[PDB]
Amino acid sequence: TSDLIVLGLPWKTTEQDLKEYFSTFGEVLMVQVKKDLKTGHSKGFGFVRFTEYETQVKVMSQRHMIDGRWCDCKLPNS
DNA sequence: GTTGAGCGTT
Repeated sequence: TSDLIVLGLPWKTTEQDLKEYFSTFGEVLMVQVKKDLKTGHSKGFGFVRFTEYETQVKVMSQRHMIDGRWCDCKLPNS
């Protein structure tokens, strides 16, 4: 019921990858990877919204090895 | 063709 920000994302990681990964925990409403609009190069972080809340809690309780690097899913500021 | 803590153009 709330967006989770994802930190530590590898540079090459794309939206659908993040989606693909996070889907293994449950249904994913949306996903975002923040990039420079001019180059498309990832800024290293993203966002994700889950349908179920229990799926959201689970994802925060642990770190995430995404494309070779440990990533953190935290509640965002503002 | 580069980097590595952070906080979201629509």
